[PDB]
Amino acid sequence: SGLVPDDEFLRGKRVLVVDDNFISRKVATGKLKKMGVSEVEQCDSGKEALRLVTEGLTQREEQGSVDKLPFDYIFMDCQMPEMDGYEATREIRKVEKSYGVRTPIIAVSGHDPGSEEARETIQAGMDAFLDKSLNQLANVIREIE
Ligand SMILES: [Mg+2]
Repeated sequence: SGLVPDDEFLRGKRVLVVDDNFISRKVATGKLKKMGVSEVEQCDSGKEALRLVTEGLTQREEQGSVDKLPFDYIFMDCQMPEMDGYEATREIRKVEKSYGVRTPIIAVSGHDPGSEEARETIQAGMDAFLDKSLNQLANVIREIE
């Protein structure tokens, strides 16, 4: 848990889980479901998250959707081959400019960040940081809200 400078807890929410590890992804997904999340989407890479976010935002804009964000929260694995979570977050924030929106993006890591990673968390534009146990998932969301 930290911010970056029960079975209905997330009812009504739509979440994207982005993780290169299939078991991690399945574990994040099930924890979110046990919180009453209405919709979890999963993908296995930074480039796929970017695609799903860029399409979802264009769609809702074109349709004049009441909700403009395709996902209420994104859980973004930090270390991934090719496009890591910092780079994906960064590009999503570039894409969101045109729309005047901002999706809550939560960095997920199996260790505490070092100073280089910490610097990246902020420059990428992440809102928060969580350990992969997801023990603090709810406090962080309360904190972001
Ligand atoms: Mg990883």
